[PDB]
Amino acid sequence: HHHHMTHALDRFRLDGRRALITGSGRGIGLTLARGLAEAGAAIVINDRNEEKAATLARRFRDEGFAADHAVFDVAEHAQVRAAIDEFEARVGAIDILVNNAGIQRRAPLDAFEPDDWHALMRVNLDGVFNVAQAVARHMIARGHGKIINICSVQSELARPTIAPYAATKGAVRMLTKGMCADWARYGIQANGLAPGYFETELNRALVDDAAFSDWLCKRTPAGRWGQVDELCGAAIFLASAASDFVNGQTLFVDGGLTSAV
Amino acid sequence: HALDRFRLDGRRALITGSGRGIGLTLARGLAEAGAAIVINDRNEEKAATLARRFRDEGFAADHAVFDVAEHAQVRAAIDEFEARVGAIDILVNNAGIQRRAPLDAFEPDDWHALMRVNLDGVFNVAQAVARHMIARGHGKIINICSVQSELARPTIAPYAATKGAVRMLTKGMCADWARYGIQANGLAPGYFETELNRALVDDAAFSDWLCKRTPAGRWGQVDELCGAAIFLASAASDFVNGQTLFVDGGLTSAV
Amino acid sequence: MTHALDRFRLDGRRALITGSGRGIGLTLARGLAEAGAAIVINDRNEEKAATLARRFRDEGFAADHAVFDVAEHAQVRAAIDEFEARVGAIDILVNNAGIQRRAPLDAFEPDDWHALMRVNLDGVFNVAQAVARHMIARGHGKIINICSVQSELARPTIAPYAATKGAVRMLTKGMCADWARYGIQANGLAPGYFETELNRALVDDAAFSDWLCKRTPAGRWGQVDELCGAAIFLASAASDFVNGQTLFVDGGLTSAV
Amino acid sequence: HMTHALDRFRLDGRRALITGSGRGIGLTLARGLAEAGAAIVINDRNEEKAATLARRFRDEGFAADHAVFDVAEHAQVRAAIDEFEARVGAIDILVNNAGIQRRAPLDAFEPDDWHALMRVNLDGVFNVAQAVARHMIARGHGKIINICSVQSELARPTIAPYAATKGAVRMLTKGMCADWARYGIQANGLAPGYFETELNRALVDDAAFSDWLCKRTPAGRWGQVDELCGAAIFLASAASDFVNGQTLFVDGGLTSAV
Ligand SMILES: NC(=O)c1ccc[n+]([C@@H]2O[C@H](COP(=O)([O-])OP(=O)(O)OC[C@H]3O[C@@H](n4cnc5c(N)ncnc54)[C@H](OP(=O)(O)O)[C@@H]3O)[C@@H](O)[C@H]2O)c1
Ligand SMILES: NC(=O)c1ccc[n+]([C@@H]2O[C@H](COP(=O)([O-])OP(=O)(O)OC[C@H]3O[C@@H](n4cnc5c(N)ncnc54)[C@H](OP(=O)(O)O)[C@@H]3O)[C@@H](O)[C@H]2O)c1
Ligand SMILES: NC(=O)c1ccc[n+]([C@@H]2O[C@H](COP(=O)([O-])OP(=O)(O)OC[C@H]3O[C@@H](n4cnc5c(N)ncnc54)[C@H](OP(=O)(O)O)[C@@H]3O)[C@@H](O)[C@H]2O)c1
Ligand SMILES: NC(=O)c1ccc[n+]([C@@H]2O[C@H](COP(=O)([O-])OP(=O)(O)OC[C@H]3O[C@@H](n4cnc5c(N)ncnc54)[C@H](OP(=O)(O)O)[C@@H]3O)[C@@H](O)[C@H]2O)c1
Repeated sequence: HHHHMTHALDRFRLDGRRALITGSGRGIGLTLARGLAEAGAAIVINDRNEEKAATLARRFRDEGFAADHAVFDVAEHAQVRAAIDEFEARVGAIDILVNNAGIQRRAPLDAFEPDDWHALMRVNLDGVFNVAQAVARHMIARGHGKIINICSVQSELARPTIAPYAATKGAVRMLTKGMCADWARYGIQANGLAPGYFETELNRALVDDAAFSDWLCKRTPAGRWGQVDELCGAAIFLASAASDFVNGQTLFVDGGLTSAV
Repeated sequence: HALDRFRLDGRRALITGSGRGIGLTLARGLAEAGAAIVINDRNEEKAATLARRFRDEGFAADHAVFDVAEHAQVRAAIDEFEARVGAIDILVNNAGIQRRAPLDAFEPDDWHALMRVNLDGVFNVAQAVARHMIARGHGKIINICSVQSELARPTIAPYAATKGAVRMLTKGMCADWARYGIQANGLAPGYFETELNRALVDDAAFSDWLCKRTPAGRWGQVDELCGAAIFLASAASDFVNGQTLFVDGGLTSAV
Repeated sequence: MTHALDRFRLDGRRALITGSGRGIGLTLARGLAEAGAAIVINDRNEEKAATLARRFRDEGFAADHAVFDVAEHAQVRAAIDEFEARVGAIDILVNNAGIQRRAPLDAFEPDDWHALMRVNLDGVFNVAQAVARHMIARGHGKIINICSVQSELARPTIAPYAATKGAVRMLTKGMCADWARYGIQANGLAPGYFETELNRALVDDAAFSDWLCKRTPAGRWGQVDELCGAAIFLASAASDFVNGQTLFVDGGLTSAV
Repeated sequence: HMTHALDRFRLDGRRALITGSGRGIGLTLARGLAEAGAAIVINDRNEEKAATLARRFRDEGFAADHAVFDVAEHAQVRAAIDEFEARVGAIDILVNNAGIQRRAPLDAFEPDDWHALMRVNLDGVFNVAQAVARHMIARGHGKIINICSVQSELARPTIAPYAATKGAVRMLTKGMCADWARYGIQANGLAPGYFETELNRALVDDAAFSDWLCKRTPAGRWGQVDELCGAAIFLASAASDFVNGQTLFVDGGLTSAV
């Protein structure tokens, strides 16, 4: 007689949406690209290397996903705009942007090399502006879009030797609020996704350091490293209609680290 | 099967103060995601009849009667429910009240009433349920916060104190209970048309101010809170702990 | 040519410090008196408060006392109104009285929950409301609410205390929202870790101290005199455009993982 | 008593460098710090402006010198700081004040304006803090005060890139604390609300903005620049020796309220 229905849960589906993930040739970006595709999105692989991005997109199509690619260095403003505009003209609309590309360089701030400072600013901060601006012109024209900026625990709490990275991630957290202030009126939700400590290549030296890992497990209420699949749920949520009234916020996925001494 | 990340099959959610308002909306949303739900009201006939209407709509639904402000009464009702109906795996601490006046004019009875419902009540129900969640080694606790967990508005300083308290109490639940497989998080709504906010909805000047103050340019609609609640109740948020997620159309991110 | 520095002087101002019979409150009372304030010692014990005020006077300070339990709303209001009329205006309020009770939240006794709420949260409301009525009417006043690291970051076994201190941090913003228009600056002062009787169990535990020193960028416990500068600043004209804020004095603890 | 209490805040025997102190908040803070007893160093990109101001402070009875550099030029800053330390002496207090503002909706924002903001407001803080901190760390004491903004916390339309720079500076401040508190450095932020300087000329001249601001601010008014001196002296003095990694907002209540 009765029929159980699922309206509030169905709003998590991404069917009919296209997501571009910057730096999705490997790492968290590739993990999130697959998670968003599984949730129904067409995806766009981004890498600086054309052959790599095109081949990865083809492997997604072999698995039945809708996938394409867009080649650019996020730090190159004009190059990014040309690639985004060409993709919109030839392929179609980008409805979700995940600003994932990023790098890490560790040293005490008094010894930090200026070239390392500059490289971090170009990728982690200039890059987020370059791709968001280029995509947002098209989202504004359509009156809807999602922008998800990958942040960090260092958007809130500092650690020794990574002061420049923390500067870039505090910048992205505020740039996210600024995207909301300028674009919420056009139906765009711009939010931050801040992972805690995840076992990945960016952090391999930390994972392999027994002293650091012992400290991290005591420091984190959850008592462990995160694993990258644990970010997919948050990314899907922020990309979906289920979060249409979430805007300007940064969601920390860190096992409780930022909530505790 | 990507939606499976967010499904609540086999879990039961209790929503305090779910006879009307946001609590009723969240109960429906969690049930649609697959949870069995528990209606809470201080009036047994109202709670039980609402649960019956959920069951008529194909949802698994029961009820539990208590005033969240009464510590021993809550514990007795939660323990009785756990023994007679079954495990509560998700707790939404939603019951709350509002009383507005400049702080220099605030009546101590109103101060006390806000503290009892919005702050004691979160402790009373969370402690009673968490004893059982700890024994099972898993649970979700979602505490309903507010914009006033972060930004103050004139005439609601005592409410803001309760919602700042609940935001920190949420971090404290994580600190004590993450080791037992419990994730405790806050969900802070912006502005929604419920009876809590009747005076604001009916004030054209306030509504005009709110639409300019909110980047999204409008009031929220209560169903826009279900996604965040389902996320924080599901395995999709198992590595989210001690956080408060604001669902406010951008209000707290902007001047 | 010292204008900007004379903005820290408190001459001509009177400061009430709740719970100033011992601990941080007594330290802050002395610090404010040294900066020129007349001070009011508060304790629940009439003889203790009277003795402390007399000894401050013996050292050349202007001091009086006002006896009340911060948790008792009517008793606080009566004592504040009586003092305002008999002795004179209170221009600075330091809401310092507070308690701590530690236990895992699932075992927390409701009597201990209630005690923490009554002192740490009701108490701040009770004294702030009573004093602010007078300050608002005069058009000037400073309210300084003593917060904690637990206004922002939790620690196991002190979730109820954290609730009270998160409440006080937001109540501070609400005081600003209602009262800044009347010339009141209401701000929070959040100490990090200090060796008072509040924290005796922590001071006495070398493993806790080892954790704290490694957790704190400054690498040490604070010393209670290191709180006086912040209190004088927030009590003085030097902070007339600071409002609704909570200043953490914690050696960097809350800024770091 | 009074000597003991004011002693907390006195800056006698200390030297403060204020970047971009040719005008605006930086010049006001330079005067406030000198009034509290500090020897001061005026910084401007133009030698004749910095030299003239430093002489004017000396004519008024203050100890004052000048150091010319563009905060955005890493190697130039390093050479200028090291030369000042070698020839004149220790810099004990650094106020990273130099900054600019460029306003446009983000989708129309010019890359040249984005880059200008990053170079001054973010690179510049790194460039001068690194150069000075090397000396402070070696001595085992120092104060760094980074000028932030309401936009270190709350966004406003048309200034998203500036907000990015000020969120960056707020976190960089925490990073300075994490790396250098162990060496006796206190690094903190001072975030002004709204003040009538040339930075904000377009806002002062916009009656609708001013109307909005006075309603938005619990204090109900613009700040006056002298209201920032107290916070700067506090963060430069012994009174703040256990304050580290924090950003103090001086904004009349703005960031605390809806
Ligand atoms: N625990 C964590 O790992 C963690 C925690 C918090 C935040 N995050 C953030 O998560 C994001 C992804 O990090 P990850 O851990 O996946 O690091 P990763 O394994 O090192 O991957 C970084 C990705 O960014 C790409 N990339 C770098 N510079 C680029 C540029 N100029 N243009 C285009 N793509 C570029 C890389 O491509 P190439 O192969 O060409 O190098 C790679 O695909 C970053 O923003 C990082 O800050 C990570
Ligand atoms: N825009 C918004 O509405 C908004 C924004 C931010 C936060 N919130 C929060 O959302 C929650 C729900 O509020 P609402 O807007 O839905 O308000 P509402 O329509 O007034 O509903 C409040 C609910 O709580 C119940 N309740 C009150 N005191 C209770 C007690 N002692 N024991 C048990 N139940 C009790 C009420 O039951 P009765 O029918 O018996 O009165 C009612 O079901 C509250 O925590 C509120 O602070 C709301
Ligand atoms: N590291 C720290 O010590 C630390 C850190 C952060 C925040 N704090 C805060 O700093 C404040 C002072 O704490 P403390 O460290 O100085 O603690 P303490 O040594 O235990 O002193 C607490 C003071 O409050 C008084 N008090 C307690 N309940 C009272 C009541 N009902 N009415 C009036 N006075 C009452 C006590 O008087 P009796 O002698 O009658 O008990 C005593 O003078 C508290 O708000 C505390 O939360 C302390
Ligand atoms: N309400 C406010 O005014 C307000 C609010 C919040 C934060 N702030 C911050 O306060 C600081 C001072 O701003 P303000 O209001 O005083 O602005 P202002 O009147 O425009 O002054 C800015 C100062 O920085 C200097 N400067 C700019 N770029 C420089 C560079 N590359 N190298 C060296 N000096 C440089 C300027 O020198 P020139 O004379 O050569 O241009 C000028 O002396 C900035 O960091 C600003 O973001 C201001």
